[PDB]
Amino acid sequence: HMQEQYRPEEIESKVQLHWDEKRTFEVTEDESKEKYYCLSMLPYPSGRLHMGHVRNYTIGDVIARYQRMLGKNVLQPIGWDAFGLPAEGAAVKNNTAPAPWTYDNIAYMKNQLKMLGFGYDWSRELATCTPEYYRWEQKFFTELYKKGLVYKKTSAVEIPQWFIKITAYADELLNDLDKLDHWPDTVKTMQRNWIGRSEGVEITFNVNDYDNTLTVYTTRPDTFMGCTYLAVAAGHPLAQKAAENNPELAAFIDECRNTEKKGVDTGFKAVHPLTGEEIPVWAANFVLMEYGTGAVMAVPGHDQRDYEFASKYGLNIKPVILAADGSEPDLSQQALTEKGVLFNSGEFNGLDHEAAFNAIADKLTAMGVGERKVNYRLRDWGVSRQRYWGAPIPMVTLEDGTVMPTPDDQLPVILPEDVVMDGITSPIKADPEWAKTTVNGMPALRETDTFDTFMESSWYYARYTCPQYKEGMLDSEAANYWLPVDIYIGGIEHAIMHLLYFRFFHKLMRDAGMVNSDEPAKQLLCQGMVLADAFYYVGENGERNWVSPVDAIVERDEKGRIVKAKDAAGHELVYTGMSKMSKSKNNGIDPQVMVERYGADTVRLFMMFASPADMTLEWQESGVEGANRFLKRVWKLVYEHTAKGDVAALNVDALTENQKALRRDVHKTIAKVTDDIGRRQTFNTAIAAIMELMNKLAKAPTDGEQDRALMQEALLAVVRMLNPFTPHICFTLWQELKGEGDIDNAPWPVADEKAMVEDSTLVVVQVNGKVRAKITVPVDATEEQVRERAGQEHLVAKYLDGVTVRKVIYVPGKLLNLVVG
RNA sequence: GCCCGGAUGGUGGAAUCGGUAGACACAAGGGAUCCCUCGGCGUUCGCGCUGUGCGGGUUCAAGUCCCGCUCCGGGUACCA
Ligand SMILES: [Mg+2]
Ligand SMILES: [Mg+2]
Repeated sequence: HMQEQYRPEEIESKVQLHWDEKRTFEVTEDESKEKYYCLSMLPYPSGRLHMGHVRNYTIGDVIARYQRMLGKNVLQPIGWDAFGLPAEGAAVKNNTAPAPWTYDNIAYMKNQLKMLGFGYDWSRELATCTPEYYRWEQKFFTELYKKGLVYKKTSAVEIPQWFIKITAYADELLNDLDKLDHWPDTVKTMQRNWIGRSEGVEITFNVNDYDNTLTVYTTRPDTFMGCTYLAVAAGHPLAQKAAENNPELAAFIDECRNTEKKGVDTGFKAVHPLTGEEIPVWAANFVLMEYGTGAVMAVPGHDQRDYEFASKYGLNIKPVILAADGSEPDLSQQALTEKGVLFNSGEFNGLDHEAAFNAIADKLTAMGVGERKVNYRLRDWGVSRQRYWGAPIPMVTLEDGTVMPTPDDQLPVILPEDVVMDGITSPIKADPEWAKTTVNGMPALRETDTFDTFMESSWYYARYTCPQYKEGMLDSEAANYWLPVDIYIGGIEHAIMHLLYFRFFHKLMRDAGMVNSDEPAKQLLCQGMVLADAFYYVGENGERNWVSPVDAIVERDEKGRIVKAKDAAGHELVYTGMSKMSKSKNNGIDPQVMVERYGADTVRLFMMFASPADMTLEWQESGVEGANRFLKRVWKLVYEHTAKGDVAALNVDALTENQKALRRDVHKTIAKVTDDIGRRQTFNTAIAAIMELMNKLAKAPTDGEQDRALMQEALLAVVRMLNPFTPHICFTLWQELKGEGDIDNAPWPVADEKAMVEDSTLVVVQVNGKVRAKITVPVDATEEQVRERAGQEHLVAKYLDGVTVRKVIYVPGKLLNLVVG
């Protein structure tokens, strides 16, 4: 019989074994079913799950289990972003090498994920550090090279690097943000600003005693009459020409290479092409040599950086834009930034921003000293690292100096895993023999740098669709069946790195014919951070010592606010509130400890209950114990119910009004929970609705056969509704209730419309807008019947005593407001 | 600087379409693991006044819609 006591330790590993043995969450490309691809950002194998992993993957798993119960064919994959820096650190610190360390972390973390009962298709599990994964990005990289999308260049970080031409897709990456209605605006705005398409004008100046011109780039050509000096990047040819005869500038250039406004007068004078005036050219620290032309016309009255530099160096500050209210601006403190009507600008006075922009661009073009120009903040993607633990770059240099891709017959370029790290140099660099190779029987040197680990995370989501496919990077039929990802769950912190790279890589894959869609993921859900209480004491040395909130001993006033805290050693603690988890504040909570203390189901439930998915969640032991206690109550109710044996069939027509009202609450809950999980994604309020119903069901009668049949229906519905959140307990309870088959394949409950119909309705009676009663009336009562009933309420009548009803507002079956005077 | 979120009890937060504010849970307390009570003030226990950051507006009716303000949280920029 059913155990009386709920014991996660006797239930969770058994259900988990069942899921592995039956391969419950393994899926194929079944065209007779509607697909749903639920994806969570894959973990780095650091060694132990953190609470953010737990939140992220619980959200994914709730969604994946729900969509299955709706009858979809659901892919939920997991894997390991396994290359990267931290393994080198650890290898050196320990007796070891990056690979064994990494494989150990995977085993450990994998067992943690299974202990949490995330329903992954384990047969699609990938580790990005294996040659079976990385060979394909090696081959893809050679293809990109052949398409003209990859090149070598020396650059600052200064060293040679391999670049992929992400700028060749800048406009698509920008325009397609408008297809991403189910991405958060914050993420979209971050990518927009990162790409930074800029519409401006290049303007060329003649410079005295300089046998060249100087070209600047501006987005505010409308301010050109306020240009009081030019500034050039430290690395600009003009600055380097002047430094020939200028120690000060020479010194300044050198400092900038290494490295608050700073500059050196170049001594050169440029001629403003419209005013004829001579203006000074400075070399300045705020001017990036790599963007636009490496030079700007400075307009200190209207650019804040130009303002600060001009004040510091005594340069003229000229106003040429009116304030919003039409008034000449106050530039005594700072730049007037806003676009406005021109003054102090000759023939352009009175023009607004757009008119002035175009009039001045037009003029300078006609004069042949300017032209419209679009620039982009986006730079090409440097994918080269001088680091051991990553996929080797499949390029080779022939003795004659020809750089070319590694022949297809030498892919993959295997990174050797059995190495000894000396801590300062890559083993594949330190050994001069590794780079030696042959290409067409001519000696060749193979590349020794490895890929940026963003390389692996940029396409893993697609490889999951066909992870054992050996004929290519993607099996396109499989990929096009699963893709695009339906929901991608992970942090907002990846907004302009990975979240941009994976869109870009998707498009590269489409354009290699490998997929037939434009965007990799339809919905992006960024889960909020998990916070914990933070405490510290000040030692006798004046140093703050942070004390884990587990170890804090708190005391509270009679309304429960923390008023004093100590640690065991008796130090006085300062409470800093809820903060981001961190080693430095020492407030990290170990998910493994809570799983072992309360069971996975308690942890999962708490995490989904405590806060909306996209808001920060405040971890509280209090809350977790609450969720645990709720599970015991569910267990208890089902224990009591099943003790009493089978149930007769529910007779829906013969139910009492109290029975009808409970049954209506069951089905209204089904509908609210369905809407909340599936449309609104408010998982907290879904769980709240289940708790609310469970409270009612614990108070319902359970003697009569009808009461028991009603309870059976309710419990079969509650357990299914709980299942995506707490599936171990729900799997087991489902059997105890004698539900049909495994709960993982049971259909999501659907609300019975007949069960939800009401025989009465509550009407809120107001008098001049103030609630004076709430009356229950027949569901189809007429407005005059409702009125009559409201006047019979003494609570209302006593506000109708000796006053006149001027009018009435009535919302059928909801509200009657009697307006009186 | 600009991009957001947000501001409702002692706490975390609900309120979807303007119409019973505070669901659900924690902390309380205090009763016999279950039952109840729980925004404030008063209460004849039926309710009355008051109440969603501040100030106005719209409306029979505002947490919800518009107009200011004050305060908070988190991103993010020498890209001209
Ligand atoms: Mg010249
Ligand atoms: Mg408050």
